Amino acid sequence: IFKPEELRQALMPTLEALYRQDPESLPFRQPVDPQLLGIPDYFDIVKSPMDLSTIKRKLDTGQYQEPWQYVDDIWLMFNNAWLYNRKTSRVYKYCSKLSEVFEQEIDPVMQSLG
Ligand SMILES: COc1ccc(CCc2nc3cc(-c4c(C)noc4C)ccc3n2C[C@H](C)N2CCOCC2)cc1Cl
Repeated sequence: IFKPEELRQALMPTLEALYRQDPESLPFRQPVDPQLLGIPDYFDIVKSPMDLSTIKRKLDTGQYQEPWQYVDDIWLMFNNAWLYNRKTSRVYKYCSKLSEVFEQEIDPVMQSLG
């Protein structure tokens, strides 16, 4: 059993560390808006959109029951970006950089919660 405040206290620093990567987090701070970006097939390819602001809101409002659900949303966000974009693209490279920041910080936190 994990209380929402316990999850917020433990996990919010890991999310904030991603936000503090600038410019790498900028594309991830807002939901992808295909109409703004001229990528009309986006929602045909990415079936379950996710972004940092959604994850933040879910942590803030206690929508995770256990911490691996938070990890799942983080990884879904990255998988969506790696899927839609080419390996040579800026957003793919930024995705990878954020994913490495996450990888390095997440286990000490998960180990403490478990
Ligand atoms: C700072 O990094 C960027 C800045 C601009 C671009 C080109 C445009 C773009 N290309 C974008 C690509 C994505 C994206 C993501 C993330 N996953 O699939 C797609 C597509 C999301 C947003 C994207 N955006 C929008 C950017 C970030 N603006 C948001 C509004 O404020 C100014 C900056 C790309 C990048 Cl990687």
